[PDB]
Formats: sequence, C-alpha cells, structure tokens
Amino acid sequence: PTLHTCNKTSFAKAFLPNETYRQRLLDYIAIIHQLADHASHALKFYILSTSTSSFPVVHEDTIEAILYLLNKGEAWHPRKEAKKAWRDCLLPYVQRYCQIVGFIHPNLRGEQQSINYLTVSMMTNLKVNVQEHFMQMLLRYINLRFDVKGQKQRLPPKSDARKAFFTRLRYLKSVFLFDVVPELEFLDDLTPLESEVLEEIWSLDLPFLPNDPLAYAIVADPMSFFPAYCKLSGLYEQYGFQRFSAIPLRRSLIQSHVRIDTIILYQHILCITRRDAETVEKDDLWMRVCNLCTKAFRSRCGMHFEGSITTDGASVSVYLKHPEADKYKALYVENNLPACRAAENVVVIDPNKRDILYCQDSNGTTFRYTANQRAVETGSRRFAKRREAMKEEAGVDLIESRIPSHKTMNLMDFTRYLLVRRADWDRRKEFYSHPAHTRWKWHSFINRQKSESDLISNMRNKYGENFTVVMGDWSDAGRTARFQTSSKTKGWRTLFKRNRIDCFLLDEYKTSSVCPRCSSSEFVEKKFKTRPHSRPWRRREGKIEKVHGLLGCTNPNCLQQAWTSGMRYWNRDMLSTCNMLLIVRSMLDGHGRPEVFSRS
DNA sequence: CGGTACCCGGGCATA
DNA sequence: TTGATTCATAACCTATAGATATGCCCGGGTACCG
RNA sequence: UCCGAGCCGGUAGUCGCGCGGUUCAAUCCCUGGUGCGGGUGCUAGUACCGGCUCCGCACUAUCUAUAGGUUAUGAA
Ligand SMILES: [Mg+2]
Ligand SMILES: [Mg+2]
Ligand SMILES: [Zn+2]
Repeated sequence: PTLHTCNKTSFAKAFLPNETYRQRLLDYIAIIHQLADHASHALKFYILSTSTSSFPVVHEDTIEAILYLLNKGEAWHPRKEAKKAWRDCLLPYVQRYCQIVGFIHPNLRGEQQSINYLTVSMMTNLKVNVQEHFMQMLLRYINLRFDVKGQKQRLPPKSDARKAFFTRLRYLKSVFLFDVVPELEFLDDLTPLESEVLEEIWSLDLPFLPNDPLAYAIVADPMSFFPAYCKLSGLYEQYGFQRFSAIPLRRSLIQSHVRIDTIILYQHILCITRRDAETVEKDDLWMRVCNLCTKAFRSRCGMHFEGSITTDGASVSVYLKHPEADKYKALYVENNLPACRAAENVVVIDPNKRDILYCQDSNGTTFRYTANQRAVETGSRRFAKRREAMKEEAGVDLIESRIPSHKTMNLMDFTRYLLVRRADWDRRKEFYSHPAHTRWKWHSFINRQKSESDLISNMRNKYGENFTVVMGDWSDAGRTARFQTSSKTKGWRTLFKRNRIDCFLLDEYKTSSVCPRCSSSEFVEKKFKTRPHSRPWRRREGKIEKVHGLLGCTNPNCLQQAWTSGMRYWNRDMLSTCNMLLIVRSMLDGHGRPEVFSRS
C-alpha cells in the first residue's frame, strides 16, 4: 500500500530565507554522511581483522556500537548487557582504524536519531545484498567452476550428448540446494569436478529447511547467510575470478541525503530545549523553518507532512505520511481485455534499446520516444560531459583510477587502499563539495519530470485525453547485455500508473518475424544488408555491422511488378507495432492471439 | 566549612 | 533484444528495506539547612 | 564516443540512410501537470476567444542508502 509519498522540491523553496537554519542543517547532514561512511569502513575493517579466526556475527547492536565508538570513543556508556559487550569487543580496533585513516572523533551531540537511522540503513544494505546476490553468486561460482562457457564454446551445441550434461547439472542443482536427497551411489558416481563442487558448497555451512528449498530459507532467514557469503567472496578472490562486494561500503564522497525529523530539527536547527519543543505544536514548530503553505507541502490522497524530510543541501525530499502509518501475470493485456474494450483509444508500444517507446494506434497516428530524445531532454549526456571535464580539470580521475579494489578480503591490501584514499582524501572531498554534483542531481530530476510530462501531453494530444497503453513484456531489468547501453523498460509502467494511464503488458515473442500484409513468417528477411558500424570508434576501426531494424518480405503478393528491390521493406519497430495491433484486435474480437505468433 | 534535597538538560534505551 | 580479463570514480536501470517518538536516570548546579 | 522531434520524397507503412528539403524545440535558470476564476501583460479583425505570461482556489505526481549488470572516463 502507498502509506508514504514524497514531493521533491528545491532547497530554496522548501525552507524560509534563514541562513542560520540552512547552515545548521547543512553541517548536520555533512557530519552524518561522514559518520555513516566511516562507520561502514570501520565495520569492514573490524570484519577483516577478526576474519583471522572466525567471522563475527553482525547485528544491529554491532553497527550501533561501531558508530557510537567512532563518534564518542570510550565515552559511550551503554546501559544494556548486549550493547556493553559489543562496545567492549569492538573498542580495541576503532582507535587503530581512526589513526590509520586519521579520523578525528567528531563527538557529535544528540546523535540518537541519526545513529539509529544509519544503523538501520546499514543493516538493510547487508540484508538486501545477502538476499539478492547469494543464490545468484553461488550459481555463478558453480558455473565458473564447471566452465560452462568453455564447454559451450568447445562442445557441440543442441546435441543429446551435451543435453545429457545439461540435465546432469540441472539435477545436481537440486542436490546443491538440498531439495533432493542424494543417494550413496549418486554421491559415489559424481565426477571429481562435481564432487569437489559439492564439497566446497557444503563448506559454507548453508542452512537447511525440512519442507522448503534453499531459496525459501534465504527469504525466511537471510541474515544467517552472511558468513557463507563472506566465505564465498574469499573463495572468489582465491580462485582469481572477478571479485564481488560482499560488505556494502558507503564510499561515495558526494553529499548524501540525511533524514531530518522534528527531534533533529529542534536539537540542531532550532537549537531549542526539549522542554520548549513539547509546548509547541508540530506544525507551528515546523512553520518557523519551513513554508508549509508551499505547494510541495500540500496534502495528497489524505497524506500530510508530519515533519519528515531528507535533504542533501540542494534538493529537499518532503515526505507525506499517512495517518495509518506503522508508527516506526495480472498486468498482461490478456487478463485486462475489458479495460481495453471500454478505452477511448488503444495505443501499443514496442520497447527497444534505441526506440524506448515506439507507439501506434488503430488510426495509424505513429508516435515514438527515442533514447536520443530522452538523453537530450533529461540532459544526462551533457551532465556526463561536464562532469568529465571537471574531473579532467581537477585531475580527480587520475587520483581515483589508482584506488585499489574495495571488494578485496585481504587485510594488507585493504590497509593500502585506505592509505591511498587518505593520501588525496582532502582533494576529492573539496572537488565533490562543489554544488554542481547535488545541483546536477536536482536538475536531472527536474528534467526527467519535464520529459515525462511532455511525453504524456504529446501522447494525449496525438491519441486523445483518455487512452490505454499496451506495452511489450520485454524488459532488460537488472541484467544488461554487454556492449549495450542501459535503457528504461520497467519504469514506464510506474510512469503511466502515476499519470492515471493504463499500462498493460504483452508478449513480444516472435513479433518481429511476421509481415502484417500477409501474416507469414517464411518470407521475412533479417540482416540482409551490411553497412559500416554506426558507432564512430568501430567505424574508424573498420568494423561492419548488419542492420537489425530493417526487415523485408519476399512474398510475391506483397511486392509489385514495378519494384526492382524484390522485397517489401519494413521497419522493425513498425512491424512490431503492427503485429501488436493485430494481436490486440484479435484478443478484443475474442479470437485470441494469432496462431502465427504462438509459441511452440 | 560541610551535608541534603530538588530541577534541568542531556544521554541512553525501546516500541 | 543486438550486438561480438582485472580495478576506481560518476551516470542509468532494477530491486530491497526503510522511511520517529517517549520515557528513565544521572549528574551537575543551585537552594536550603546545620 | 557521436548523436532533438515532426512533415514532404528516393519508398510502396524501410533501415543509428555520416540520403535530400522543410517547420519549431531544448542547451543556462528551473519540483511537474490538470480544472476554475482575475489582471490585465503580450498576441486578431470588429462581446465574438483561441494561444502565450503571472496571481490563487483544489486534484494529483515517493524518495533515500546500498548491491548487481551496463555505459562514460581514468588506469591496466
Ligand atoms: Mg519489442
Ligand atoms: Mg524492435
Ligand atoms: Zn508480406
């Protein structure tokens, strides 16, 4: 449920023109960012130093104690046995790490809220990493050990001999996940590679469940897998394969948004005593520093401000909190045909790397939202160029290029990395302290919002005030094919949902191999013509590319006697849009998806 | 000079 | 869908988790008394 | 290491066509849009009325930190 929402507005328009409050909040957020960064680094340092014997169990108390020790040192006096024990255990190396990195103790006062937020965020990052990239990383390690790439490149494809190996590995996956109990003969029959992989997997001491797979165990108790993940990272480093970040480190020196609440407000911004704060209403207390009459603070869908924002000094995130807060396959068009039937107009979109949205309707009014247009309107390319120019002028790129890997588990290498970072820490901090980096983020947000609004307005003008959007199911989410730029595929669903425009998915399978004029796939031609590579550096290198967005039909019926080409040329995006139109018409007419596009 | 008791602000804990 | 190994700093995207307030005490100062 | 969109043709619903011609749109500064009125500012010939610009009435628009893949750059 949408219990929370945010209206991101500018810093100038969010707060009243009082320099004292602005300076106080800027200083506070800077201090909290420094504390979070150094706390993540100290946690990594402690884990690597104590890894000589065993991996310590990391809990909320551990990170909280690390943060408190960094801020105050031994002056922190926890009143609970667990926190006291954590402080006693973690104290010895905190000062050593601070001296190594020259970390001067800030001894910030009234850090309760900020330390709690940072500890919660760090534990969240740990849990998210463990959940997301444990199973995936383990399977990646298994495949790397099996050398699946080598077998694929060397062994014949689509053959029973290698289908046998594929089935063998698929069945062994269940044994690795403990879903299927292996027999003694099954274990004996394992080849040396399979036996070694099974033994190494068991060395991680992975948890187990009686009636559920390993993924269910990860979902239920993800935190228990942290030692296994660390050992897997160590194995990755030992074997020489590319390393991965097991412990999340907040290495970015750019100013980061810091939560600011009413307590922080009256402790640092207003600097009034807790006694006086309780005597004033929250809205009245906030009006002294924020213009609540501003549009950004208006209530939407029953949600109110309730005094909670995160600011980075340039853009202010104003969060609207619903009164009911916690107090601290169905999207496909096949299942949404009635909505399309009652829609005033139906528009089908075929996502692509370049043509992010290629739109068409029954009336034939074509519309597209290309990647180049998005780059121009958002300004990502211009901002990247300016950032590169600034880095070259300041020489920051040279400094950063020599920073060792943060993902290494080696203690001495990590110490050298920390020393290198400290060598030019001041220069990079000063460079990234420039307002452009935050102002760049704020301007990127504004440009993206304006581009989305313009896209919606153009679509409404072309197709009408009310219309329904049908989009292909293809989505390069998470993964991204190498040598290809990132593209927005799944965010358009959210964008259309925000603008109260229906967004229904559709299967793109074999939607670029059918000619609409004859509804046949035999005569469709692909990659028939060659031309120099469109990418300038490849073109200079002399490479040649095959056209993918151009398709033609060899069917004589589609041709005309006067033509000399011998084929009816087509646009890949246009073909996909026409095929989607035909599929949607068939579905709405009740005939279902055409048999030509149907799967095997 | 020496000792007792109350209030305020902040530190620390927990839902 | 569309192109043909290791590291760091940005970005784009995608996914995950979290998105504040009240109470106890303690010690340091002050008022009061002997 | 580069790139806006629309229209007219070579095209016949064709190409990262570094194919030709033509129209307006953005490069700084800016949270965005939607319906109402006013104030008068600019846009058109005598209330006809569309458009751009501000004012304020109310409906709507979730961000943050981290990891992964990729891109740009700097190193290998
Ligand atoms: Mg598609
Ligand atoms: Mg396509
Ligand atoms: Zn055909």
